[PDB]
Amino acid sequence: MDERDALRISREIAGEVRKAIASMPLRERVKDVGMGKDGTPTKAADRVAEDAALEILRKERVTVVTEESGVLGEGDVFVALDPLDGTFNATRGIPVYSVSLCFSYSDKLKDAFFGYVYNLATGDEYYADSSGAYRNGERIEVSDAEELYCNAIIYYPDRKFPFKRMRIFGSAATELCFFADGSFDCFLDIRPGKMLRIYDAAAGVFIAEKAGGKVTELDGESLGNKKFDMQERLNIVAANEKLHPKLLELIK
Amino acid sequence: MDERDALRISREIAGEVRKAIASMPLRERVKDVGMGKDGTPTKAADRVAEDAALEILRKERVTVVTEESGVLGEGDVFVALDPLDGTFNATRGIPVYSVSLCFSYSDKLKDAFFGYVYNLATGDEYYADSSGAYRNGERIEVSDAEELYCNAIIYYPDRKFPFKRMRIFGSAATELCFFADGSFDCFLDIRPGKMLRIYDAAAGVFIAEKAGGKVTELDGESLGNKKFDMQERLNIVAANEKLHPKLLELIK
Ligand SMILES: O=P(O)(OC[C@H](O)CO)OC[C@@H](O)CO
Ligand SMILES: O=P(O)(OC[C@H](O)CO)OC[C@@H](O)CO
Ligand SMILES: O=P(O)(OC[C@H](O)CO)OC[C@@H](O)CO
Ligand SMILES: O=P(O)(OC[C@H](O)CO)OC[C@@H](O)CO
Ligand SMILES: [Mg+2]
Ligand SMILES: [Mg+2]
Ligand SMILES: [Mg+2]
Ligand SMILES: [Mg+2]
Ligand SMILES: [Mg+2]
Ligand SMILES: [Mg+2]
Repeated sequence: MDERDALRISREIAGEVRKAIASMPLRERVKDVGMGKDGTPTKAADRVAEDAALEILRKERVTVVTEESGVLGEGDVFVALDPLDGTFNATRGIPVYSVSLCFSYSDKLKDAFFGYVYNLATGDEYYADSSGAYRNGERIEVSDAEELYCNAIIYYPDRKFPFKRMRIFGSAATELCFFADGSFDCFLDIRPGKMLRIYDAAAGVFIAEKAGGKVTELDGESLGNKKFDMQERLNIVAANEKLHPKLLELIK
Repeated sequence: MDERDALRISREIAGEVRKAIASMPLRERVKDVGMGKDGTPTKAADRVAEDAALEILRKERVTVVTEESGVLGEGDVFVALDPLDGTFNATRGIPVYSVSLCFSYSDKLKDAFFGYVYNLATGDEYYADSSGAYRNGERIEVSDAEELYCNAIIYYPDRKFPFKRMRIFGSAATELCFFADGSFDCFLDIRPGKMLRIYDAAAGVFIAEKAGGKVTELDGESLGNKKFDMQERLNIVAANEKLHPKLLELIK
């Protein structure tokens, strides 16, 4: 498979998922319908999203690792799929939620070759391949902020910080893209419990890196060895080259 | 002037402001074009919104209290106007920003008779009059959550809190309505510097009160005496009757 295919497949999937979610009233969306292989509940919105996505994906030589249904398939290409990220927002009609896809030649993020995050409420399309990072077809790049006094997306603040702004939107996949296009200066998930899962962050990280960002684990450790499995968890410190180590110092 | 008038005026304003912002490219929206009477910079997006609003508003026998142009007019009905709340989200194409109007028979919040908050990105219309609180025409009400382990919007968290989720969206006017329709369980702005301004919160508070919420200042004291002037500042603690005092203890 190549990044050209990944784009088509992803775009095809975005269409069906967007269509499914939009046609579903909020009353329905918010209903708990099952237990997810990930160990959290599967809302109805999660379900109709995943089933739409899977039906397109199965047809490929991939191993899908997805939030509600767990690990599916045998293919040598691994696909980290959050069928619906920001599920909570979508149940309340809050317009920040996305489908997220990260394609990789192995079960490790270091071998990622395509990232896709598509805002299902606005139609904003983020992706990245070897040619760079895009938002609705246009090249993007992170910001050049040098001072800690910046615009931060941070899960979760637990003390007094020096940021200009803090925001928490509820879709890590989308929020990493907000950082990738430079809307925010950094993205931090520093929650002690290590909460982010591979399908939440993979596409977002890849897109953010191609956009020029430095994206690491909690102590600067590279993320290259993170696995496309259900047990994997992540902290993330993401910011441009200059700003990044200043942040690593700050949360120490 | 009556609550039916304010509805019409508000809708007329919403339309013209929605139009002005939509036709403005992000590159233009984000330019600083002046200093607001509020003491924070007026973005181009703020300016085009306010000019659109004032155009309609100053045809009325009102005193307008607005973010960029300050106190205008001389009528006996006071109008707290945030021509554009969530201005930062608007300059990044992040879909959580609104126009906010509160109409009052005196210069005090206790004499409010109409509240209006229109999400300029989604077209979701929140308002409230004597007949209750509405979202796109449908009645709304707050959540019956009883435990501190709930869904919170909190500016800004600075310690370990017991909430289920925390979110910060960047539009206090809109987020007050998220609480009012029960999307979230509580809204807290407990920033020690007292950052919120009259036009940021007035409409939101009214709508939330008309929807069953208890909405107070930091210590539980009534907000009824808060003034429609530029000098006024607020902390907010909003939750349903049960949850509310539990929150009051928590933040001491
Ligand atoms: O069921 P909800 O939508 O909460 C969603 C999360 O449990 C989903 O993982 O409603 C609010 C409370 O969390 C429920 O008691
Ligand atoms: O536990 P959270 O505070 O909130 C969870 C809800 O957003 C579930 O949809 O953070 C986790 C998010 O799911 C990460 O994208
Ligand atoms: O859009 P900004 O200019 O972004 C901050 C940095 O890029 C400036 O150095 O900040 C917004 C205004 O300060 C709000 O009043
Ligand atoms: O973190 P902030 O300083 O706080 C904003 C509050 O006044 C709520 O509307 O964000 C500032 C931006 O100017 C916003 O558009
Ligand atoms: Mg998800
Ligand atoms: Mg997720
Ligand atoms: Mg989920
Ligand atoms: Mg404003
Ligand atoms: Mg404001
Ligand atoms: Mg402003």
